[PDB]
Amino acid sequence: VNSFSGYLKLTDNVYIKNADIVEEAKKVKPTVVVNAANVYLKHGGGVAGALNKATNNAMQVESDDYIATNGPLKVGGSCVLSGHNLAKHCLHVVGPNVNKGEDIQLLKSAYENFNQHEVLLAPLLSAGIFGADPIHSLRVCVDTVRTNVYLAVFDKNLYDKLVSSFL
Ligand SMILES: Cc1ccc([C@H](CC(=O)O)NC(=O)c2ncnc3[nH]ccc23)cc1
Repeated sequence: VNSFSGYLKLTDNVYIKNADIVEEAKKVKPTVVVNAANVYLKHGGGVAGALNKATNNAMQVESDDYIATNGPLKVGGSCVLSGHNLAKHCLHVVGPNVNKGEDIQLLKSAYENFNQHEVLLAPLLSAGIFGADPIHSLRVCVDTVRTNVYLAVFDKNLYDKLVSSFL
């Protein structure tokens, strides 16, 4: 039993809700919140911009130190950093950005990072400003993640379409 509330159950392990991931994180304080990161951990917009704003830019300060030490992530890769006031940990995961021409096949690799964590709050990777089809992203999520994932879809209209079209 966990603290996530109001999710529709899509599969044995995947749940979905129309919710702002920032507000959901502040309420649940999950062990792991997933960020829709880029390789530079520059959290300027999209999900990352919103999460970072909610940390009063502390996420960005920590991220800049991480990059200065380790260099950029790989597309499809991840790193674990602090969750600040939102969660115990933030798993920064880099899905491919279609508006940068990156191979959508790397989306499965990106979701594989979720399997290292027993429970996660997460957005659909490569969705929104990353330009991928969110319906496809949901399919890859369900077919790749085996741990318990609670997906927050900010757009109510997109949420209804994701549910109604789910196979
Ligand atoms: C790569 C990538 C980018 C964004 C997203 C989802 C799309 C969605 O689920 O609608 N965006 C958000 O979560 C979002 N975007 C902007 N400001 C926000 N403030 C609180 C939440 C929030 C998914 C995947």
